[PDB]
Amino acid sequence: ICLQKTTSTILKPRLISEGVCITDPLLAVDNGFFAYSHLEKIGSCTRGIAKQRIIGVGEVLDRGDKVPSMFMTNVWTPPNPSTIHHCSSTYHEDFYYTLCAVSHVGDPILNSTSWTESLSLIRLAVRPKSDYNQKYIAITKVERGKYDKVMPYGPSGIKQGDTLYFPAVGFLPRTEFQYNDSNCPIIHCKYSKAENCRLSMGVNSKSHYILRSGLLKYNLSLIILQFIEIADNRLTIGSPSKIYNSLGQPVFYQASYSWDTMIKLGDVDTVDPLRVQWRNNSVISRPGQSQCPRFNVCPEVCWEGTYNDAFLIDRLNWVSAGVYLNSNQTAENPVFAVFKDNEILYQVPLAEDDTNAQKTITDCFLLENVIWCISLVEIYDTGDNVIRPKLFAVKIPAQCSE
Amino acid sequence: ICLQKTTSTILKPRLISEGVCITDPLLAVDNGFFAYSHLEKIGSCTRGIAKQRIIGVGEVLDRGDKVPSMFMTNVWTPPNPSTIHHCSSTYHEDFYYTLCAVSHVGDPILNSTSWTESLSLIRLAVRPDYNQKYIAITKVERGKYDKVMPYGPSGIKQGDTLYFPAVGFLPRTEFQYNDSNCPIIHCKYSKAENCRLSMGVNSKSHYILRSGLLKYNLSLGGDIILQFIEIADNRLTIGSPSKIYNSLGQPVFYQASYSWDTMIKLGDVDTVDPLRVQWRNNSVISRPGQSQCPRFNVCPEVCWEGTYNDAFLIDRLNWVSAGVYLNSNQTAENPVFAVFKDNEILYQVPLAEDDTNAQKTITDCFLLENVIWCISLVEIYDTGDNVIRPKLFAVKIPAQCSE
Ligand SMILES: *[C@@H]1O[C@H](CO)[C@@H](O[C@@H]2O[C@H](CO)[C@@H](O)[C@H](O)[C@H]2NC(C)=O)[C@H](O)[C@H]1NC(C)=O
Ligand SMILES: *[C@@H]1O[C@H](CO)[C@@H](O)[C@H](O)[C@H]1NC(C)=O
Ligand SMILES: *[C@@H]1O[C@H](CO)[C@@H](O)[C@H](O)[C@H]1NC(C)=O
Ligand SMILES: *[C@@H]1O[C@H](CO)[C@@H](O)[C@H](O)[C@H]1NC(C)=O
Ligand SMILES: *[C@@H]1O[C@H](CO)[C@@H](O)[C@H](O)[C@H]1NC(C)=O
Repeated sequence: ICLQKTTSTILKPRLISEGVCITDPLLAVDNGFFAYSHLEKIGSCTRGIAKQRIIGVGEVLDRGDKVPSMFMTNVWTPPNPSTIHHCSSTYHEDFYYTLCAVSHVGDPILNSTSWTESLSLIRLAVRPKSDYNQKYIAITKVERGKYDKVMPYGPSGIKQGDTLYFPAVGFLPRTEFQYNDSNCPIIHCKYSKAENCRLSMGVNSKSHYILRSGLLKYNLSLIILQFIEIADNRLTIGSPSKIYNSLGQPVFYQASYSWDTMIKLGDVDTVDPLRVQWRNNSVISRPGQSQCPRFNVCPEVCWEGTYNDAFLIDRLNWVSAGVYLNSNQTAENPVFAVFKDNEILYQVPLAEDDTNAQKTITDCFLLENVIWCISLVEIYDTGDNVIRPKLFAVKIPAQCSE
Repeated sequence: ICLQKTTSTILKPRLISEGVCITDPLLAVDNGFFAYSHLEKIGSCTRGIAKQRIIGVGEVLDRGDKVPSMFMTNVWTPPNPSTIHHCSSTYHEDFYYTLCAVSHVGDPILNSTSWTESLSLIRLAVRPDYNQKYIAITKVERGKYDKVMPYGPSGIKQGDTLYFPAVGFLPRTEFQYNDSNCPIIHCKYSKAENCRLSMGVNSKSHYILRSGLLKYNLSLGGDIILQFIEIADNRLTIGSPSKIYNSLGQPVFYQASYSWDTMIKLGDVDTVDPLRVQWRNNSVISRPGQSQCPRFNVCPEVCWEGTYNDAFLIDRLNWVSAGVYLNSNQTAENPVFAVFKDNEILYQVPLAEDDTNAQKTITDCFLLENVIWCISLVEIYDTGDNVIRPKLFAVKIPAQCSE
């Protein structure tokens, strides 16, 4: 692995795959296998009617070209696509377990007061055999502490033994939320007031719940899910997030849907309860809107941002890789970057300038002992009004050659 | 490759993956890629209405287990599955092209008087209009023949010229046959004219069937054309589902034995225009049959009956070939993978239990990591259930004749 800053486009991404939009996408990659999901909506990606959800699993293989390829092996379609939301998948023992939420009022985040917190599970098999292939589970027993209702809320989690750990969130009513507004860091911020951080824990300032991210534990040995909650350090609103394991040490990514826009990732120290030692990263941020744009550090009352995760290639030098959007206040300019917290080593755009691309999921691995990365980017066609997930594969160079 | 007869099951097959039946299956395998097709019928496989027809291509790959696997990459469903019939596929330059017949009166073979000849082509890209192109073929040159049609699972390429297995429907009023050539030398009960009446479906069928090729040339890309090629008189047998394929750089032909000549019909093609095959005088491998033409029959009788059970030439110098055959004189059952010679079965392995019923078998072989592997589509039945499902067995051909 190259560890040297250069402006050379040594990276070469290779794309590897009527009136509708393909949205709410999922990507997990583990030990040769992968899981993906999306929602086919007819019309507006934010408000369109649902056409069909799919969840699939498959294998990650190379051909003679020693380039990874997606090969779907197992696919499930729910008989109603209007009801499945916020799927998260973790891989254990030749099976991929996709934990979804069920709703009759739409997205549990936006009509959150009204949602009876129904969960479920879909286990699909990475290699099908002619219920091994496909099992559904209506989860009924959930342990969530003070939280009024919990929910998975991220693309992928991890296994530890027979215990899965999905990225999840808890909706704690803000009457019971414990926060000293003295801790809200407005020391250098002329504009910031004290209570923003607390009002920044929900969708509205007058949202009824706050959101706190964490994990959902599922111990296969024993079936019951246990909500775990994220540590106070660097506390921001419950957001789509992802736990994954690199080099045998687990790492957490939280998307930055509120004022703290610099990227939130770092090694998890403990998993019960969830403590992450966040990186002091000063180069990778997120595109916001008018109120909380890229690189903002001052506590304001906003909910806005896009999930653009990254993945840790080298621990000792902490080199990491992800697709980020190089736009302040807009979803334009997708870019694949390999970076260090105070420095960006090298990059390559993945589109043209006005290209709009809202979300990016990124998992990396060894293909024949070469470090490759698969990135899902929610790119739009130039005419637009359609979001189509596009999968780029990118080899991480070992030399810093020409 | 082993070349020593043994009763040892050194062969080890590995299966490699609402109210319906999966019938009329297709398999082609070429240079790492594969084509498959089937018809999903609701109910009786013979008389059932059809739900879906899938024409797919994909890649044949191994994982860490060094075993081949199917990986679908491109799939097409026609908007009406009641109208598509007898597809055959050939692979050229990153495109797999499948040639189908179109009918509004059902299977052209069984209602040939009422069938207008309509032909269509589907090209699928094996690594995705590049992905999927349809063509309604309008220009066909068929010589004396009243109507032609593809009739087999796969054919071969030569340059930009594809060669699909096909059949021609020549009305028997224009068929020229000296019944003196009908070989009844040793055959007590066998009359002279059977061979002639044996060239159709009925004795009183209005057409006969003659197998051959359809030639499509890419080089002359303008417009659409298709030229029927008939087959050499030697070992003439009714036009039947057949397959041309290339092994070791020489093309080989397999014709199914749907009439009295029940011993297997295969061998190297000498020429391609017009179609001459030097058939093997093969004495160990025959085809299950109904009462009139039981397996191992060699006497000319008036029958039309048999199952397509092809073989593949693993080794030309010793003519070692591999195929699945049905071990049943008068029933379709007892599917058994065999590797065999002209006058000797070398070694075998059953692929199911004794009553297991398996109507059809397609067999293509290749090198996976420089080892001789074979894929066999076997159209088997799920135990008690009537419905048929195609099952794909992968079988490694041993080089040593070990334990
Ligand atoms: C397929 O079509 C081409 C037509 O271009 C045939 O070969 C060419 O024929 C044209 C004249 O029709 C010549 O200009 C070229 O020199 C020919 N190229 C050759 C012979 O290589 C081609 O032979 C046809 N294939 C078959 C099997 O008939
Ligand atoms: C899962 O349950 C078994 C059953 O007693 C237990 O031994 C194991 O520790 C559990 N896994 C955990 C708690 O992570
Ligand atoms: C985005 O915001 C930061 C901080 O306010 C600023 O440095 C940067 O220049 C802004 N974007 C552009 C395009 O100038
Ligand atoms: C043959 O075609 C005729 C006339 O179109 C039709 O009535 C009959 O059902 C067909 N026979 C079949 C499909 O066996
Ligand atoms: C099938 O027929 C041949 C010769 O007509 C005979 O040798 C063979 O034994 C028959 N099969 C059975 C099961 O008897």
